[PDB]
Amino acid sequence: MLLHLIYGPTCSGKTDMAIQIAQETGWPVVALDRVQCCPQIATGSGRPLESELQSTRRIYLDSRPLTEGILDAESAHRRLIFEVDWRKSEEGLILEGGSISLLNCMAKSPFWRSGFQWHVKRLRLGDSDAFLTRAKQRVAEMFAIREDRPSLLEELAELWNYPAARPILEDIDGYRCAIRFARKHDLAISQLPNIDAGRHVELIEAIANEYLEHALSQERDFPQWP
Repeated sequence: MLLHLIYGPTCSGKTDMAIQIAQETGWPVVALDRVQCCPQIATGSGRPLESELQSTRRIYLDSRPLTEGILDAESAHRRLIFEVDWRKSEEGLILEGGSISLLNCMAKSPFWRSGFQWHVKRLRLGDSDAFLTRAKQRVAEMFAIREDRPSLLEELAELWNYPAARPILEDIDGYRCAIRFARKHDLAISQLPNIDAGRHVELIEAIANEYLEHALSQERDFPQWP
């Protein structure tokens, strides 16, 4: 059984790749991503729309209440193992994502060293400049209003009533920014939605940069693959 593995920084179009290979192939893509295991921040954590899914399968290491904490590294890993393991008689899987801690566990761990073949594919952050162009567009998306999906701001809105959420939202990329930036300009999170079109662009531009930095750490902390 084949592990097509795809990883890299935060906006390298990994997902869409996986969706393609998943389409041509009929495989499920497992998501290598702690944060995205919290469907109450679907959008903000970067889960694709169900319509962007193209009828393929995307599998999450688990699914849990923001307030139960972001799934810690180790479990994700044991979880991974299992999700891969009980499918071992299918043809291949895709494994796709950007969790640093998850890939290092892969790298160090004995499970993965045997039993399968690989088709690893690693994307690298290219120029800063063109990353922010991408990131900006991508955030704009997450800010788009829509019948199917809450937006980034709204996930934060709703979720900002329950107080145990707040130190976790402060910890997760994009959200940190959203808070720090309302606390900057003295609005309440609940209001971020109606941020007139001027301050909109900074707040976009801001996240864009928050990601940029992340990208940048993913870069210096990924492992490279055997």
